[PDB]
Amino acid sequence: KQVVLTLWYPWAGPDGDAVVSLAKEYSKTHPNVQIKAQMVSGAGIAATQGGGQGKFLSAVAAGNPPDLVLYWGQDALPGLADQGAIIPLDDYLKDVDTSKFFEAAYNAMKYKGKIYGLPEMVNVRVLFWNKDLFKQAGLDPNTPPKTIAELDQMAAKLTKTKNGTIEQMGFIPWIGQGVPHVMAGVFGTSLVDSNGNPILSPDKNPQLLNLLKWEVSYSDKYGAMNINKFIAGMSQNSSQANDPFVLGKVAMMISGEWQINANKQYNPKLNFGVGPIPQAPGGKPMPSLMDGNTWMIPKGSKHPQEAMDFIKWTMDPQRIADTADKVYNIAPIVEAAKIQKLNNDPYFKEVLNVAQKGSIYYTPAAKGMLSTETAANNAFQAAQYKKSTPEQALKNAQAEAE
Ligand SMILES: OC[C@H]1O[C@@H](O[C@H]2[C@H](O)[C@H](O)[C@H](O)O[C@@H]2CO)[C@@H](O)[C@@H](O)[C@@H]1O
Repeated sequence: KQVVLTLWYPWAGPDGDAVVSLAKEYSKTHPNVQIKAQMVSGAGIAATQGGGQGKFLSAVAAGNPPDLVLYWGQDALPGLADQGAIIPLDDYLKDVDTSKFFEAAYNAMKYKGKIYGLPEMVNVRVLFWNKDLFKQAGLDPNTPPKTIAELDQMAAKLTKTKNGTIEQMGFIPWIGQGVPHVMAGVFGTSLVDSNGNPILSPDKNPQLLNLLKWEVSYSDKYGAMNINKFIAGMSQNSSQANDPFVLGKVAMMISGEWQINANKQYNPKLNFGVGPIPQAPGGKPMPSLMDGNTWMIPKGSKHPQEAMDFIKWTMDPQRIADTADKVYNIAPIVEAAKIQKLNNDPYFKEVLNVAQKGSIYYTPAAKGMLSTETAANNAFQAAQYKKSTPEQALKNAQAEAE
């Protein structure tokens, strides 16, 4: 076709299918535009444990990057913008009524006086629990823990061992969305300061150490190697048919609202609750990170106007409401969110209450966020694996982040 537009999206499965379907329908109905949709994990943008690198930044350097990317968060935009790896959208957007977007979602697109993306979906973090497993412990299946202390107590009651072998875990702090850049906010702290500089060491961020020591209390109590053997093969930090909650192997898990989708599709018999994350010592009641997916146009995009035209088409209120319902996300346009069919879904109503009544926090906007995340991620893993003390792991992380 006249315009061949390459799109990168960041996950396979149902979410991937939804994006592929959007691209396919647009292409079918537009004789002069074809969209080649390609799944590259984390859009090649997400922080990885590898040697820095990154498939997106590599593609930008190589000179033929995708014309459009869909990334799964709001944490990467400042760094990509500062590097000049994505183009400003201000002229494309000047005559677009951006008041239609949720304020917080659109505000995250702003960096150094320019606009560098558009919100594709809005996400929040919640607690999932297995009601059948609660009943087996003599816990009220309709009442989740309100504090981390309560969570820890319930978790012990919900852990099963047979002849020394773990058969069921009550809770594993670091799986699902229990990642450092989420849990920091739950504990009322951050990975960076007001200037965007890393605050990872115990002497720079005592509360971060508190969080890590709490996580490691699980490693010490249940056994680090035991936990790792128990969850071997399972999807540790993404919603899948084989994530530990869907498999019924962990009784409670912190995840995104989207997790409802995986639960329903892959384990229809799974009897689960959805509710607020329990309050941490030093954190606010019912904490939740509000973020979302982000469209960006890479530096090197051959077809920025056509990319923008496709985005606009995906943003049709009914269309995006339908997309949001399909993937169990919150539509990023206020009008669309209000008409979503999931407004009448029992699980999603709990999600909307979190969005409306929870103590909402946001990822800080920092150009070095992703490298700071990598340093924090490595430290948390090292401590969980007992390769370092939590204290030394975080000291090491500070040096790496700097
Ligand atoms: O799993 C589909 C949802 O993915 C979300 O992004 C996740 C990503 O899958 C992974 O788990 C990573 O560790 O965290 C991301 C959130 O920060 C969102 O893209 C959501 O919209 C999808 O429905």
